[PDB]
Amino acid sequence: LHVGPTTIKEDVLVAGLENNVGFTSKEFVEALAYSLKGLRYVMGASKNYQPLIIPGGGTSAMESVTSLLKPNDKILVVSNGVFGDRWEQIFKRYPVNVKVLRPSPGDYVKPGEVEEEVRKSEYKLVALTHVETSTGVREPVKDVINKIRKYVELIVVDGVSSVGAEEVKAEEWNVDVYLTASQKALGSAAGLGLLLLSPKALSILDSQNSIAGYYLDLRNWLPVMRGAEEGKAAYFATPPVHVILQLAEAFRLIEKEGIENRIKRHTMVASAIRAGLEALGLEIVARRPESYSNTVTGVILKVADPQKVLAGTVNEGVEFAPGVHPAFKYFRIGHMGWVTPNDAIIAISVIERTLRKLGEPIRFGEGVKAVEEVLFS
Amino acid sequence: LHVGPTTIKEDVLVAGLENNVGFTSKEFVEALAYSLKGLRYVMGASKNYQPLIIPGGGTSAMESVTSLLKPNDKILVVSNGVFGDRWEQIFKRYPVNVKVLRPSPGDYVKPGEVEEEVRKSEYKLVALTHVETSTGVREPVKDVINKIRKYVELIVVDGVSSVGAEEVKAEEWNVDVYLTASQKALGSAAGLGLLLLSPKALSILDSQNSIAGYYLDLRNWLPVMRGAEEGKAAYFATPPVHVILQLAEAFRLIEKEGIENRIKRHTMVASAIRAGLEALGLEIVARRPESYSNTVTGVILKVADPQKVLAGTVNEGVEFAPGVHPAFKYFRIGHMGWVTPNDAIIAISVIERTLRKLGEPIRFGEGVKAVEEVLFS
Ligand SMILES: *Cc1c(COP(=O)(O)O)cnc(C)c1O
Ligand SMILES: *Cc1c(COP(=O)(O)O)cnc(C)c1O
Repeated sequence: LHVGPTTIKEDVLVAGLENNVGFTSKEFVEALAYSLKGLRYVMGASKNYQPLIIPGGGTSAMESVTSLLKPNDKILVVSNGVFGDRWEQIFKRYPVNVKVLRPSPGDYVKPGEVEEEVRKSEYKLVALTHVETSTGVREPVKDVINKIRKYVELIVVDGVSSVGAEEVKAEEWNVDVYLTASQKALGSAAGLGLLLLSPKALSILDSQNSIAGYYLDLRNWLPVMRGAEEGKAAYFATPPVHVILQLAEAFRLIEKEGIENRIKRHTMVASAIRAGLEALGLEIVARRPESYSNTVTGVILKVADPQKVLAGTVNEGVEFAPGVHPAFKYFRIGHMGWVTPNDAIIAISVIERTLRKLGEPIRFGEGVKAVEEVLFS
Repeated sequence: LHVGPTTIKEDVLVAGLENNVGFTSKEFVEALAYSLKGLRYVMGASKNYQPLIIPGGGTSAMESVTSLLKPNDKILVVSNGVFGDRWEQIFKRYPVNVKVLRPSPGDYVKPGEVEEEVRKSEYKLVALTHVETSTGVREPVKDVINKIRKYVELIVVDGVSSVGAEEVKAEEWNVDVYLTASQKALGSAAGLGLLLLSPKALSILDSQNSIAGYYLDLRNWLPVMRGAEEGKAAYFATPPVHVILQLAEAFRLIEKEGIENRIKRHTMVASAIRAGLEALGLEIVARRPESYSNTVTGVILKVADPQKVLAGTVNEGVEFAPGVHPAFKYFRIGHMGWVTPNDAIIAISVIERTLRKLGEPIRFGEGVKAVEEVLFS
């Protein structure tokens, strides 16, 4: 159970075995069109919102937002950790003005604090992170946007670790760019960044110049996306053909389960794992319980070394992820994509026996029952 | 037989079925390290030259060359067609000065003509296209560089349609960036750009700032590549994990065949197809025979409509590519990757019976024997 689930459904991987398929083939065009619709479905938007699928991943999707910007534009980044900070690292490469709001480690920036800033100063674009993967902290995006919508021209949300697992309502919340990647809660193969654009965002692409480069200017990919939905092949640059076939199959499986059911499963599994961690007497990295993400949980270690924990759990049946925040000593549990109640049982079981052998103060024999209790309901 | 072979060896595709693999997994690191070595092998360079594998394709690799540039730098593009012109389209997005040399349609810029230009004006960077896919014309890279090396700081070669099929000697010819993509003559799945950098190029990355963006700044990927070759996992941004597994398998097959043998096979197959076209009384797009590429041949049609030819060949057993040059009426044959002598026989057979039904003036009964004659030796 890692950041970037390493286990992909077999149906999804097998979908990439289709041969004699290139970017002009009707099989590809159909898979692209289907994925584009699937993006609207998981982000909750009507045909008024424009999906785009581009090469790379969450980072190339984030940088592609420069397609909506002009020199000297003012940007406010609301950063809860590493991947909030990535917006700033990206925008440092561009002729734009950036201000960043940050909270105390492992906490989150309150809607009122964002409201105060956007009311004081004029901002073209506000960047949010739905789930900050470094800390497992979920920002209350609906509440933030409710406060700020009328003060700012554009709102972008990095949903790389939220889309397909947390409630996302891109149209209803009036988001201008909601973006994700193929390999996280969508549970498909890596190599694609995914974006959903509002009418207002689309009008910028269609009517204005921008500070974008070439490969990541969303204007260059738009004819390919519009084309696909009209059943037409187009060429800008060669896309990851087989990765997109795999993506269409992931979306077929997501629609089959149903997005509401998928969200509920993530909520149940995450609450169950958290229950187990608490019953073990382990502390969660996320400071505020209302922001406990349903995809990532950081697990503070008071005595044991997190590397030893990572090495010891793999030889016991589960792979987790390391902690990457100077303020905490921790490891992370990724619980996203196709994660099941049974995975929750195994994760806590493995955590218990690994921490036992490494001398972390825990309450033995309590983890799994706590998990079972939640799943029992 | 299309631009971007649509048929991928089964061994290569199957390699992408490996599950429970992420960017930190030893299986991935090993596949990345192996592909990096494979790049040195097919481009003919010692360990002094630094390989990098990045997301996207030939276009993202091309744009990543901005990592070596500074504002107001002077660039000379030697463009024989569409993909030479792409260098200009990319560089239009950056604060650089660009001059383009072009030849007559279907011709190529002679080493002496590039020499004259680089002596008259001082250029930081010269961009070449090894094989121009739009016309099937191969630029004499060695000869060009022999003339210009002493007059220019940096030389980059787009080998997207040459690497793994044409002789490439990146170190011996003293190229600073030689680049390609995963899906052309390497015959692997799409989604990766590949670069090989000289020590001089590497010193620029290590010691200077640049005009690059974020995702395509080669400085950001360098720690991941150096890491891999030391057997260490690193993270900049998530790479196309399974596409890279497929790439390592392609490289295993290429080393098994041997690169010299692979080049010889392309030479034989291409000469055979050309012999068959000539014997049919068909004219090749490439104006100068010394530049007939071994990966792409353009086929001029005097009477028949190229679209009809494309539609008619697919329902006869082969898919070709359309012509994309305002100066010619033609279709293209892609003959690269895993192409065999038998594919050459089939291609000419299919061309003969398709052109017959469409009223193109040809010499019937002569194509296949001409092909067989060349293979005969
Ligand atoms: C992993 C991640 C990213 C970066 O995505 P890549 O696909 O690795 O470029 C961006 N934002 C968040 C929240 C992430 O978790
Ligand atoms: C196809 C091609 C490119 C572009 O590569 P992508 O993978 O499509 O970005 C660049 N140069 C040449 C010569 C090509 O044939």
